[PDB]
Amino acid sequence: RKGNPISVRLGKNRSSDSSWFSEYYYGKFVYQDVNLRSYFGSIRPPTGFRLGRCIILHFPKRTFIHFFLPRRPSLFPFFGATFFFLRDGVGVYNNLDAREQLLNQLRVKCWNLVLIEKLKNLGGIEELIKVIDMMIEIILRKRGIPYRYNSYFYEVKKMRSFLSNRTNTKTLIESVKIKSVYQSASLIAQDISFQLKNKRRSFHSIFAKIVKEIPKGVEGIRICFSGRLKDAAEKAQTKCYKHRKTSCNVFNHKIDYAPVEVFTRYGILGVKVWISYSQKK
RNA sequence: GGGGGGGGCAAGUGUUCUUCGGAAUGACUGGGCGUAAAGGGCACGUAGGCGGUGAAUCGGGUUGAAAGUGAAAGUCGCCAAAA
RNA sequence: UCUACGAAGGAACGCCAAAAGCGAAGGCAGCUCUCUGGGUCCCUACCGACGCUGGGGUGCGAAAGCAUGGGGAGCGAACGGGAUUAGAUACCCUGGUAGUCCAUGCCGUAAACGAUGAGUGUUCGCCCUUGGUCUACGCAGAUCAGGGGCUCAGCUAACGCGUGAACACUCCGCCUGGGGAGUACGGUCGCAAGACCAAAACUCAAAGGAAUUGACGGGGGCCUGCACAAGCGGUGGAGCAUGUGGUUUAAUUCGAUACAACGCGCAAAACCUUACCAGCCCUUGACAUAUGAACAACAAAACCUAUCCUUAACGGGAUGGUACUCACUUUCAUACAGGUGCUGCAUGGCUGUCGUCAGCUCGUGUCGUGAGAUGUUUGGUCAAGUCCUAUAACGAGCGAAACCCUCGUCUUGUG
RNA sequence: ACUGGAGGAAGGUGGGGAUGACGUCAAGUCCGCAUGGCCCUUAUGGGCUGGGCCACACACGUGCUACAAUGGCAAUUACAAUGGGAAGCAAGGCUGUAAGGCGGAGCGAAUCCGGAAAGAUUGCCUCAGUUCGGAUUGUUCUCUGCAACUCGGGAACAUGAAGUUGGAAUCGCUAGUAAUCGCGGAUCAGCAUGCCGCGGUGAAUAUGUACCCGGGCCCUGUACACACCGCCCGUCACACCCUGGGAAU
Repeated sequence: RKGNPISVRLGKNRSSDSSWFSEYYYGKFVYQDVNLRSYFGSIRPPTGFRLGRCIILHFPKRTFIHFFLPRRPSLFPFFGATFFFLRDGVGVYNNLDAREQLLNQLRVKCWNLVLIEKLKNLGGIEELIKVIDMMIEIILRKRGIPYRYNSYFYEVKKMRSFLSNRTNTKTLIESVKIKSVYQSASLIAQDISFQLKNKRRSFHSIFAKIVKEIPKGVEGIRICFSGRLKDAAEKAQTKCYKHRKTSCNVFNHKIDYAPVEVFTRYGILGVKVWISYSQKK
């Protein structure tokens, strides 16, 4: 009785997130999918600050990953000619330019050290060049302590290290700014599960913010709560709000649903969100 | 119930007793009695209450005026001293 | 029994007939006659304000009851049996006296109920209708007394009345929470039964009226489901397998409990699974962070591929070898880790459930002082609040349908 | 809208699934997971073996087997579908009465693997407690595992409980369904009378709302609102309290 809207719509509406196939490894691909969905959540979400849908793809030694982030509040066996053709186009910290600036002012910021140990050393050195390039390169790798490079989030490099090391495959991680924030359902759930965490907030104010900002062509929003409500602390009960088009017995209706559970030390409260998308726009 | 904190009053506070008000909750001012408590089983009739007109008279009630009295203290208005 | 005629009696009065009529009220009817109360109509004559109500008082006052004397058909308390039931003083049957009836007396009470004191004046109408009166010219129009509906307004907490429960009036009786209680005491009246005046102690925060929703009903009023009906086969009897109810120790682990638990978690108990029971031990623990007193290694130690030995097993004891980290997991010590420990009457999630039932509702509008009513209350259709029709609602959401897949027929395309 | 009729392979939701409102029942489970609160912190914690979860005077539930001759058995022959297979499915040959054993063509699987059972042909039976019926019930054995006395299947052969349609009741079903026929997975070394799926064969009956039953409507009545398994009256037994009559005073 009363299924959710996932198990019906995979036939027509939705494409399941991943896309691949195995015969012997399926048993170790369903897990490399589920645990990684567990990951991408609980990654500096304090507040919201960070969310996601994370459509993934697996190829034979290639793995595509595409997050979805809202706004912050010759010889042919040179196959490099088609690999970096596609594993490059980010622009996330195209360190070419800031590295260029560091290259420019590097001469000064090092040559001014290299004259109590500059001229004396030049005397002893041009008396006694590659081995001098050794007492030269000692200071290039001194700047582990002071360092002025940057990145919006090179955490992409960070994870393309972690997982490619522990899985042994060529990987690609991108993030795309989902502009119209939380038109999805997992996003809305992740959101209101933050305001319900400290400090406390109003249900009616949450729904007022919702009807304030979100109704931009979304067909309807049906939202339920549950838990030890405010505030008799006994007899946990339910309440739910509705809107124009709130249907699930009708097919061909992308209506995404993902509950969540956050607490108040008085037991736990849990919300559910059943949005409905205007189809055929 | 205990710790802390705060409100109300203040050389006074709180409980009980005591009487009025709220209490139109005995209703003259200020009610009800069909279904809510309350119209008698019904009438008769005694006092008793109350109850047509116009004309006349009297002046008991009625009413207008004066004095006596309605102790002083009290209530109250003012005034002044008193703190 | 019946069937025709008779006789005896008693008792009530069929139809008319009547929300009709008469009475002050209780009441009153087969008929005829004597006597007799009150009434209304009527030119109107007189008469003259003599009226209205009415404390204590006075009569009347159904039924049952009492007294004395009649009568006793039928009915029928009490009682008898047939019954009926777990039981039956009952309801059901058959008997059946007192009683019903008449004569006179006694009580003096009834839901004596329009549950509405009595009287006077003023009030929009319509419909009637009992009996009077005036006027009649196709026929009624008018006017009085009443009896009965329906209404304008007015009032009412609500229903409702409107011959008032309206607008006002005078008089009478009474009420002041429920219970205790119309009880005790007491005074009168009665042959008795009893009647009439009639409290309080004590006790509670309620007792209650009308109306709304909802449920309910061995009540109507439809309509429907292997529910029943037409069926066909099964558990219940025997033997086994499984599960639970039980009782048995050391355990017979635990949760499930009408449809909606019990071949259920279980999609799989040798040990393991396993919480349960005994031995066997461990306790910063198998596991996690920080924790530095530590120990020192710039490679020790540990630690681990393999050999040996003991432990019912865990281990453990070696014993090589491999193997290294300036971090040692390596050490004890800590803060702790942990608990299939308790709690679903704290919860989330999940599920069963009514039920694939067709019913749930919302927004404005109205109506209701209000709770709430309307939309979904009409005639039909549907498997459906599916639909049309009607409509003070107009609409929307949820639900249903169709969307989905599948099979079935066929079309094409890769083969 | 209904009734037919047409075509059509399908006629009026063609059949099946899927999909399951408000909400109700403090329904279920803190023993899956998560979680509040409360307790133990050499213990209710961790691990090891043993032993227990499998018993039994006992009732109840679900499933299986049949009492037969529409049949039990032996030899002949006919027809599936799903599916499953690398801790794997394994043809053939050889070996064992057989269960088992030796080894292996192919197959990670439209290609390799898999005697369908009913049914049908003949014969035996000839109506028995039986050649129907098989629990209990002996010896040999064997599969796994390190390990089969309490505590997994499997084969040989002998024994052969009750059972002759099973009370009252009560349950399941309206056409590929009932009933039976097997076949195939599932968890898993060892395993199904259980569960999930697949196909063989295959009807009874449609009187329809009279009835009991169940549900809805709406129309009435209610003292019910924990909503009839509701409220609720009265005697008696019980405690405390108050009060009346009452001889005599």
